[PDB]
Amino acid sequence: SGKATVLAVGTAVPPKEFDQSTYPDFYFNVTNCNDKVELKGKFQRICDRSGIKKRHFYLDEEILKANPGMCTYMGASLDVRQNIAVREVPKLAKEAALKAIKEWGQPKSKITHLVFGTTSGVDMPGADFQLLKLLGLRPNVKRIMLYQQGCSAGATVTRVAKDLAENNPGARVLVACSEVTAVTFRAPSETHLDGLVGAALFGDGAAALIIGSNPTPVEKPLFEVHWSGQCVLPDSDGAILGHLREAGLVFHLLKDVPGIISKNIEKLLAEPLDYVKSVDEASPAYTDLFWVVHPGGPAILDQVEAKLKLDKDRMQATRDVLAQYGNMSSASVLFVLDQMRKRSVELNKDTTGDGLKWGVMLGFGPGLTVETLLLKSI
Amino acid sequence: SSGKATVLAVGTAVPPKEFDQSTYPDFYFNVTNCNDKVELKGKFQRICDRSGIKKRHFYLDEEILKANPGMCTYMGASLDVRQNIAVREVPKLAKEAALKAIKEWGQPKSKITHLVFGTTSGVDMPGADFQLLKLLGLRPNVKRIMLYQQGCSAGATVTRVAKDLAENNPGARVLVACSEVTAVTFRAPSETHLDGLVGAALFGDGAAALIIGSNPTPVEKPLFEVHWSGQCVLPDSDGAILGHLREAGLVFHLLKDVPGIISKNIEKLLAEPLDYVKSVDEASPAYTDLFWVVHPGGPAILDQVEAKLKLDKDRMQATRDVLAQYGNMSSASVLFVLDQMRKRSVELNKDTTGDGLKWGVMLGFGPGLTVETLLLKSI
Repeated sequence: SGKATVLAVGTAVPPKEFDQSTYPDFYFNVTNCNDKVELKGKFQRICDRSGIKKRHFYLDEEILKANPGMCTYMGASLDVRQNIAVREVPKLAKEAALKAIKEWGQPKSKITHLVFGTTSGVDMPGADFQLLKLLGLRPNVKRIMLYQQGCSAGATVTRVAKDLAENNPGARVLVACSEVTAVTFRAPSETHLDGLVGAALFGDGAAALIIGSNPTPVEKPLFEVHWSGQCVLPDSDGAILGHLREAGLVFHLLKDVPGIISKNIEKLLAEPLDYVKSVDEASPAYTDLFWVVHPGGPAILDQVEAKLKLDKDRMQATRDVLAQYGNMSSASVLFVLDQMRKRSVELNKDTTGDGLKWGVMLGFGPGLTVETLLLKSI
Repeated sequence: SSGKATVLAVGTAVPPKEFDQSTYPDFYFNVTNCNDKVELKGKFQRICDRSGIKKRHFYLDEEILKANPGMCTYMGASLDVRQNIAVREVPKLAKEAALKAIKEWGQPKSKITHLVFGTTSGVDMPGADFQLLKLLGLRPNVKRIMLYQQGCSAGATVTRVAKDLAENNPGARVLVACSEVTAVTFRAPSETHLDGLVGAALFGDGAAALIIGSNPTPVEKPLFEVHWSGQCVLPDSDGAILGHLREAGLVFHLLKDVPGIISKNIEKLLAEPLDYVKSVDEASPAYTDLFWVVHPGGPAILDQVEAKLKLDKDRMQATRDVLAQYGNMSSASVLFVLDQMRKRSVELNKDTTGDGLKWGVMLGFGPGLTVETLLLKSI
């Protein structure tokens, strides 16, 4: 009752598709690293088992050529990366938001709050202001701009929107996450093998939501947000580091992220499952929940599926997003929320959440931090 | 008049090294090897002389700067060393302010449920919010909101954010911290960048922290209640303050009269919170019947709002006290003013924490031009 409710979802990607099978050829070509046959072979193997069929990128041969800094491994390049990201992140978000807003069907003057998440560049005024402007929202929309957040921020913006919507009568929150790999793209290097991983998995994309409490008769609820939590996992210090430098944004992976999440995932779920027990007086198996999971990559999905003994269909909405768009950082989990709803229509499900009642939304980022939200289907 | 997010503690911290504003231009034009720029230095001395600042505190000094010549140039590449400094020092300064807040609060730190961190000084992953969680040893399941690259309005933003966290979650106690270090903005003066001289005159280092929660217990000590909160972009202000993060650091551009724009629109901003006060109290205070917790952007903003609203000269005094002793510490500043409001209430034997008055306005200003407005109630 009065719970923050997802009322619309919209998504956007750059038009240009990069087929994953051939991406090594393109990548090692533009970075003039063709002479590194053993490294290229390693990269092709990573791409081949990534579970990704294609990614969408704003970045193309023309732009990368016009800006050779970005085609180096660690040369100066932040300024052109910023020029690109500061401009394109809000633009891609407007596209997603206009689709959310259409779905919602209400006038945009009714939007009272905006939460913007990204890991791709920073500016003042922020991407949140640029989007307010691009959409012609009211000037007194209350904004929260979440910069440099990482892959957990799709979940983070839903958590933030939940308290805005629930504590403010009438509030209608526009949530937008938008990412463009302009700030992380770099030449592959034998001295940065963990860097191959991001190069294989990260793609561009934006996703938006409308969230509000007390949906009106003309609004259409998709999911309810019942419980929200965040935590730093044990023995995970330094797992993912991301340093914004003159060379742009560099990642360092120093621990087994899939394994750590796997190791702790039952613990993470304990309280949201207590809450369900409080309301439904029952205790579902993990496989009796639907899953809206950040597609960090195939290994996290496989190992959580194995650990929690999930029917193979449960990760399917997540893997669908991974297959078609790769890892778009914070926007990704909201793409999965959309896909979850889309398949409920196509596969004639009894609810928006794979025909089940309760669902788990999960995002993962530097910390190692996990965001957990308990959803209810409609 | 029950359940409103309440300030339960305030703590502040600044780097120990003090720089007298009178002689700041000597130091500044010297470490940047710009002594030949004598007319420029004259302009800067004048700007510093009318700034209303007696001293600032800085982490940066001659030794650090000389060890990092990139930072003493006008637009030379230096983001890497600036980040090295900011990513380290921003959460450390925040920790000191936060310990003071937690001390005043009086409760175990395990009862902290949320952390909101604001800064304009560097970015890292994990963020300064994570760093501060670790430095304080809070529970790993404290709920964090990390606000990077925000600018001068973020002291008020984190208070708007904390209000909803506290009010929608029963027994929530929110640690709020803003922390700023000028390592990312410091650079050589230049006749090509005259608006850079404003920032060089005004900006200082500092951090501040609150504890905020709804429904204070009898062992907690309320300072201020947050009754209303708004944020708005001002009309005809497009491009007034730009801030770009580049390879040479954070660069600021001032393309419009920020004090004029704020003054031109201030009464309109206040209409809605004053309607709230009319609804609750059935009468309309004059602006000078409120207490004022204002971001000390610089002397001109304070002077012009004071005049526009016909404020008694004493209303802006807590704000001016912070400008005098610390300068413009970006996001943190308005929370120093909140502290100073309470402090002068004790020492001047006021009837309430808010200069003896019931209702108060909190104002933060930043790029957009954005204004954060909060209505406070004193205790």
